[PDB]
Amino acid sequence: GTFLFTSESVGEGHPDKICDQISDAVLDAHLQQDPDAKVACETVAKTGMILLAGEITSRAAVDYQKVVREAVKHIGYDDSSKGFDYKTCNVLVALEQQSPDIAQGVHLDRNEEDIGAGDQGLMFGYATDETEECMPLTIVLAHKLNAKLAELRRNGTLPWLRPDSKTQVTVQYMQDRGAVLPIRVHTIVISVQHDEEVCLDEMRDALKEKVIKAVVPAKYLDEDTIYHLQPSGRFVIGGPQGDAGLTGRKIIVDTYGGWGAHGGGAFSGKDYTKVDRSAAYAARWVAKSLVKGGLCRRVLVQVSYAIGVSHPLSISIFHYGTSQKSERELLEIVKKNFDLRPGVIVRDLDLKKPIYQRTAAYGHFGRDSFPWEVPKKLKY
Amino acid sequence: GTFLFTSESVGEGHPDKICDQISDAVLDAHLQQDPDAKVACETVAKTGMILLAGEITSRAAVDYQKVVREAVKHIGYDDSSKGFDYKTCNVLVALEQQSPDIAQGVHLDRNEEDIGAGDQGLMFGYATDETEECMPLTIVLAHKLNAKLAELRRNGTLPWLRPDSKTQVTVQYMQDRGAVLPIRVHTIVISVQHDEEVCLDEMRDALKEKVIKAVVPAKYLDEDTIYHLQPSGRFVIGGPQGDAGLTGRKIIVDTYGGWGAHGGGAFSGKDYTKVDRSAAYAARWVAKSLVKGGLCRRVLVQVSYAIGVSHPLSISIFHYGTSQKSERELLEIVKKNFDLRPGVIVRDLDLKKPIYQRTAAYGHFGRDSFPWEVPKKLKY
Ligand SMILES: C[S@@+](CC[C@H](N)C(=O)[O-])C[C@H]1O[C@@H](n2cnc3c(N)ncnc32)[C@H](O)[C@@H]1O
Ligand SMILES: C[S@@+](CC[C@H](N)C(=O)[O-])C[C@H]1O[C@@H](n2cnc3c(N)ncnc32)[C@H](O)[C@@H]1O
Ligand SMILES: [Cl-]
Ligand SMILES: [Cl-]
Repeated sequence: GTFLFTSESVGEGHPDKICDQISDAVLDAHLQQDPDAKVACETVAKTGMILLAGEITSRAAVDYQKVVREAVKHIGYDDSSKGFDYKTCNVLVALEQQSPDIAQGVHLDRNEEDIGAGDQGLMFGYATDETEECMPLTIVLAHKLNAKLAELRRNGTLPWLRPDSKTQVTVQYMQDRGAVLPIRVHTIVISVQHDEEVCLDEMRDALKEKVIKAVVPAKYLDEDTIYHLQPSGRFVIGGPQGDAGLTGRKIIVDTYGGWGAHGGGAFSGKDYTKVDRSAAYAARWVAKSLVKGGLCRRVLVQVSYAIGVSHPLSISIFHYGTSQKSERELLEIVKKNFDLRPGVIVRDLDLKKPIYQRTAAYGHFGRDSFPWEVPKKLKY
Repeated sequence: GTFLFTSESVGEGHPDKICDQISDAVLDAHLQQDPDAKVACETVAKTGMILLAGEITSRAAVDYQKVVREAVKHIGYDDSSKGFDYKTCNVLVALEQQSPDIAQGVHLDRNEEDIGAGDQGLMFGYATDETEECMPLTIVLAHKLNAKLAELRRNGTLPWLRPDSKTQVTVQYMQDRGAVLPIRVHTIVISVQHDEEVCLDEMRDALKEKVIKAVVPAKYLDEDTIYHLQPSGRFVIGGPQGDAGLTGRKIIVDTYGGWGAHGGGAFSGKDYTKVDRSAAYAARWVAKSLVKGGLCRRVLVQVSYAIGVSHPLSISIFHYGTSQKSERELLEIVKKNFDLRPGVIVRDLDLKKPIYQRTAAYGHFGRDSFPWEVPKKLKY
């Protein structure tokens, strides 16, 4: 009854994550001035370049040079020796207004509660009782390993660290009536950009002793655990110089680490009318509410939309056999307790608030008691 | 025991799909001259612009202007009246060599069969016996609706059509011992870019009669089926002008439509050493081999890698209760029958062949008897 499952995470200076953070820094800058900004900001990163491309209609006056550079500064790319520098990189802007054809079909002359979805699409929410925060252990540990690297970089403990990192955790689980129970950590991968002077043995020792042991409970680590620490052997070139980044290329890191499902849409750079984000957040909220409400131990929620139509086209509940109630009964409870129109979600989840840059690293879920993480008390 | 499930697809001129196709046109151009090209080509599209960004180390001499423009021509963007023109758009190139640090850790001085994975990551394969091609009906129908639009555009039947389209299909299913049985089509969405002159009623009538009825069997359509046809009301602005495109932003359209799972990696623009593509193709091959071999009716396969390491770190089989054999037994059969090192996958699936542009619209799976669609005869 045992099986393996693997999830990954990346650090704040991973080039795709740089892009997500910049896209959300732009979104937040707009929302600070215009809560109703329509934002669809993609970011592209390569050696020496941040490009913004997309569509924004907003009353805000935003200094893109400043917003981009401050985001890169925060991440830690502040010198040519690190491969990227906020002070001296190129910032290029290819931003136009939102298509009038989209605007007229989605939101113009519509009551806010009755605004249409900003696009078609499908979205999933997921929750699992295997951790208190209702997230898969695999991805929680992977995120925490990247956070630990950033912490030890920023506090000067391991000053050879640079911002670009990736981690991956394989856990052995036991099946438990549709729920899953972590047993042990089978394999850990860590790759992190480093300075030219530190040797592989120093890095591997530090990664085990100061990173892994500081994050992963000893009860999960044993003589059989496999460690792949700096497995490429050399990672001096990194950030956008090593690998191009784009917004919305870490959508599984952003969500459930391979568990559950994904509808394909990216989160970062998008205001609440883009259901790719708002409906995914609401679907997480539903899933977590079902688990915290004691209705099931593990659950997947699907919703879908048509552009210009407010109400979801479909809603589906999959409980993995972890409830006494049927999936049909759970769906009825969901429909009686939630209104998944985007113009209602915005109110319930406070989605005009400029907190989005905070969501753009270390996963959008399972952290910091954002509104979608505070379960709804269900009536049934 | 019934439930809904929704999947989407997009057309060849959807701006994200333009990027995928261009990325794979670049890959194919390199492979035609250098079968061992190392390619990581991202494409970005916005009004008047195709940008190539990424990393290529190759002996080929490739004319990027020509390759990009020919790809856009094929898609159908050939006039300013359509919002984009291959003849007159900007093509910008920000391509550098592959990082030497990656090269040394992955492939330099390694026996081909023993080359390391080109990155860490996780990948899934999926197969379902609900269709002959072992794909979810929801996504098969969604793809076919986009293909029909392109067909009627190109044959001049509906000459108001333009290349940018999206479709979405919701099917009502019955549960069947872990397998799924389609019952009916619950909802169809179609949005397609159109000329300034055609009216909404003409379009909606044509979309129902000449597109939907030509694709979806009548047995699935009934008086209750919901149709959202041009639901935005107006879609004259389209292509990159309406919405920025990026490579690797349609990864669920490329795969299983929300069914199964995804590890996050994009396919297009990448050579075989990038396990995001090759291992996902191999995992599809495994899944389809299990179903076609009669070992299960529906199955999800996970694999994962570390950069620089040839053998997978983990392999997992989830059969939804659709086999008499345990998941442990199926995993043993998989391990005895498949070698998922990237330097073996390349041989089994012929992954140096320049066929990738053909994969970059209408899904990578369930079509055209590519090597990963031809099941392996299993010994057990
Ligand atoms: C391995 S690169 C993807 C492949 C790459 N585009 C190429 O040209 O081969 C993907 C990510 O891995 C990490 N990476 C970059 N250089 C690396 C290195 N030398 N060793 C390990 N990981 C590296 C960075 O986080 C980067 O964004
Ligand atoms: C709706 S746009 C995404 C949101 C957009 N970035 C914005 O600024 O609001 C996503 C996709 O929908 C399609 N689309 C573009 N304009 C549309 C329109 N007027 N009506 C329906 N779909 C449209 C195109 O396929 C496009 O790539
Ligand atoms: Cl990556
Ligand atoms: Cl889209």
